[PDB]
Amino acid sequence: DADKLPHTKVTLVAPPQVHPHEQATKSGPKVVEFTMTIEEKKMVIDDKGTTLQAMTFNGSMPGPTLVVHEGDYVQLTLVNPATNAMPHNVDFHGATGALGGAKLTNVNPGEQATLRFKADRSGTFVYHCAPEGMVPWHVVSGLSGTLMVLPRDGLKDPQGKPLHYDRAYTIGEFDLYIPKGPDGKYKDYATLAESYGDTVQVMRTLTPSHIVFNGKVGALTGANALTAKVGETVLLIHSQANRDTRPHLIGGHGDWVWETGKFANPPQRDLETWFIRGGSAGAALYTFKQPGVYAYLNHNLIEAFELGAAGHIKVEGKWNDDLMKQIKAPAPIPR
Amino acid sequence: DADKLPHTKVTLVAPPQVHPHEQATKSGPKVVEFTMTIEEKKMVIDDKGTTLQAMTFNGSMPGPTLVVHEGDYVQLTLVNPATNAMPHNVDFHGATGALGGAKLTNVNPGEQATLRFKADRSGTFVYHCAPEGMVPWHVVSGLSGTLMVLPRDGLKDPQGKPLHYDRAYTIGEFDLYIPKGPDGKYKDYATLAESYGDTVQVMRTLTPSHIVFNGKVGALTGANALTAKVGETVLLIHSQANRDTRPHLIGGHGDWVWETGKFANPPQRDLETWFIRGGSAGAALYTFKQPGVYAYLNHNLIEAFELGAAGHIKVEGKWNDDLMKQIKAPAPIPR
Amino acid sequence: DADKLPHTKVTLVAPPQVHPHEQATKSGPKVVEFTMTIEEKKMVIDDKGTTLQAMTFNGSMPGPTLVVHEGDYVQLTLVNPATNAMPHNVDFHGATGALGGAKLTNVNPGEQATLRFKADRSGTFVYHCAPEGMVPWHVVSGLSGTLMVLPRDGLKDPQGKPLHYDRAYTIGEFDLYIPKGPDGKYKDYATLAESYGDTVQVMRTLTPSHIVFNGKVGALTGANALTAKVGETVLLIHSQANRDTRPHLIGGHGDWVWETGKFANPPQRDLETWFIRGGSAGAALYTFKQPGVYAYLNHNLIEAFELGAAGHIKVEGKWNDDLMKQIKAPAPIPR
Ligand SMILES: [Cl-]
Ligand SMILES: [Cu+2]
Ligand SMILES: [Cu+2]
Ligand SMILES: [Cu+2]
Ligand SMILES: [Cu+2]
Ligand SMILES: [Cu+2]
Ligand SMILES: [Cu+2]
Repeated sequence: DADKLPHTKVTLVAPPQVHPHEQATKSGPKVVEFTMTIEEKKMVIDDKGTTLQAMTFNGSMPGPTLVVHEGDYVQLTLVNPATNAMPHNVDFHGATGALGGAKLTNVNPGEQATLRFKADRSGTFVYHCAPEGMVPWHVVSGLSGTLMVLPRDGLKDPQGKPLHYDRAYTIGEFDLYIPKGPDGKYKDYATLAESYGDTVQVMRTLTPSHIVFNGKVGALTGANALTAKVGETVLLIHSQANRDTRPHLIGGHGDWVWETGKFANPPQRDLETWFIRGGSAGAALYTFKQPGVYAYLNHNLIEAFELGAAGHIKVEGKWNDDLMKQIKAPAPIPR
Repeated sequence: DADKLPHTKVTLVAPPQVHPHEQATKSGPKVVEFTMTIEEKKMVIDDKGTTLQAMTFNGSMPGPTLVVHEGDYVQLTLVNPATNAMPHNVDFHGATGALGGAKLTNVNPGEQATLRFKADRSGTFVYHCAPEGMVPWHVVSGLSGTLMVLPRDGLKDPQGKPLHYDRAYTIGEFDLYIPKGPDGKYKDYATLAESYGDTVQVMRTLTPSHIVFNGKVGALTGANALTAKVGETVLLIHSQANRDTRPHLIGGHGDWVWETGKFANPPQRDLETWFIRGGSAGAALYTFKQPGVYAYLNHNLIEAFELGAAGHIKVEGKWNDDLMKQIKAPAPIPR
Repeated sequence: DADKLPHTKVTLVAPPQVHPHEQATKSGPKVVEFTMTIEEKKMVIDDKGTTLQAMTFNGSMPGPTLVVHEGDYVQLTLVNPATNAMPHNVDFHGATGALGGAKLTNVNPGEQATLRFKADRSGTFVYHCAPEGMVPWHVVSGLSGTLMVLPRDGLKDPQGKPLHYDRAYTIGEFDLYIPKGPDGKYKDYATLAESYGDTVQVMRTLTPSHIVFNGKVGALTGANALTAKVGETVLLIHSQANRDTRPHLIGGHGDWVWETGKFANPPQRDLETWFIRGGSAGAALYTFKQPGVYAYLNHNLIEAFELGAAGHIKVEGKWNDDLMKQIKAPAPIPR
């Protein structure tokens, strides 16, 4: 009986960070309380000033990552403030019944609701808005995130050996369908509702105009690059709520990867490129061995470099000549 | 010697049902006899009244599912009635040699042929028409289905434990390429051959006009929804002969999934969304824990909700408040 | 210390062949020396006479397959001849650091460089050119190939039983983006640079004009078909540096498949169709049981038969009636 379990509130943090949590824990099942607030906003998505009429959990794309342990209950209050124009709900892929909770969380602007569900399966799971009659529009406008359900004893390799990360990062990849006018330029809409019909038309062609990590071209670059050091293990959580992606770390690997995202299954090792099915989240472990600026990207290189599905990881530390060495620098072809 | 083995005739049933069969059997290898008849027919594929000049096994999309056990021989009589326009054949992915049997089953209208092959590998396999020079057209027009080859001792989890289902369902997903006229309306053809050049032109764009389960938009909805109850285990067989898909059960999971469809390989557990490669069939087991109407869909949500790749499962039984509970119904935000 | 290890030179061979190598070896780690030369060239890619302003490793698409053993070092000299227009480099997915080696191998026309890296992870790995600001263009123009890093003890099934092949074949699949003029005909460029802006425009649509094995429509057909015999085991290495593919052997199977291409992971068996993620190479074993001409293809059948992603394997030997038999040849339906 979940009603008689300990109840704890967790404060969420903005992507690419994940809120503080234990991996292995000695503690028993708890009801973990989260709150999220829908924010509809116009967002600049590229270095030309192209805007999206966006819909977000907590003002960000992706929504924040919620972390519990297997056997815990997730208890979410979803707030849809009167400042919004559309109704919303939430469908958790980690939950069982009522369309993921969508049937029980239909909130019109000015309303809120509270859902509890048992997180009885370990893994990274997508959550997204799913209002009947307009599911794809709400999802592609930015309403998705990840729930991570860790095993109580933490992550394990195929032989049951413990795997540990020093930092988790969360990347949400968003296929965007921005309409154009007769002049060939991207439309700019005064309101969210004005964007609807044209956006649906672009959606039906199945060709995204942009594909971005975390809400914009270059979101995870420059001052906002991910960071690490040699010897550090990172967990990279990657969600795509609508479309397939194929993550790749340039100069690195996926040491252990759950590409389907489910921790009771044995991970795969040494992956160059992995595969996140549209409507899922996956996770990769990597321990950095070389310093430098890595690219983390969708390995359809057109989608990465032309459409925006790429970020950076800046890594400090000592170069290893055993792993890689320049034997002869670029120089004239000998006579 | 396959000639001296027992012979049995099996009567096929229309999708989404699968003909009665044993899972684990004490029986030895048999030659199992099936007959199918190719039916070319004009089919209404959506609610606007759009038609496809279709090609079907037994008048349905997908063709019926054929079930045998590993070690059995499949003996199919393929009939191409005098009233059809085109030559046809059959290519079984479960078979070895002669292009899956296509080379041995070249039937013009007014002809029939009988092929035997050994089903020596367990799994769900695509079969489809493959007439020389005309393969993609015949496949996308509806000519595919599934052969399920069960292990003699039935399905097993990764640790060798027996897995039973109470009901198998078969879903065939079809990417359609319907031409449009200068007015931007879908073309309606008097004959199959009239539709050919225009369809190839759409196919080459690699963008489907429609993507449907079992022959039309909403085919597995309303009175034709799949049904189950709480406590029942269903096997969901999903085929896609031409294009990738990513099945998802909203409010449910894949308890045990063979996404590549081959039963000698350990399945994966707890999947939110799985992946069927174009040119293959996969299988998922799920045991229902909550009542209600579920959606079963391709989790590219545009393909599901805009293009038609979605169905329903109507489930009876008792709601489980432990697995999911509405703690606070949608209500005003406290001022 | 890698500098003190034995050094050997390897002579590469043109695809679809792979240079002579041991599977299991008693040899210890070695620095294995290769040299490749970038060749920019206009290439005829289809029957209609359509050309590509192509960029190639050693004049071929794909580049040749480099084969080492786990724990070896790869030492590549990359030559960019004085007669080329563009700067180049190489990114090995099998390497660790400096963007797969791309940062250390920036060669302008007239220059060369030598890179060493430890091949410490077994599997088939993509390598490709990756010049700053120009990555997708160079890759889709033909600059990719495979590095195969074999385990020292050769290939193993999931139970650890040895798996041996008689011949390895290497297939590179290339999605091409050829611009058209206002007349709807494919453009023919005098220079590589003239093709640039137009190609980027086609790339952004994400719709290939052609998808080819090994550099052109029908490259592995006719006199250039792959060959084999009944009882022979082949390894089929399949690489795709930019886009997903789904390999299928018509009338055959993947007996043991590493679809993510990493040999430390258990392979899967009996696959009808497998999946190569864009940005990876995979590998499949098959032992032939039937004679005949097989088709090896991308099982998006439009991409195979309309766009070019198909080849042939011609197989000699004795027909096996136990596996497949024509019981009744095509004949009039009985009246
Ligand atoms: Cl030929
Ligand atoms: Cu919403
Ligand atoms: Cu969903
Ligand atoms: Cu046909
Ligand atoms: Cu096929
Ligand atoms: Cu280059
Ligand atoms: Cu790469």
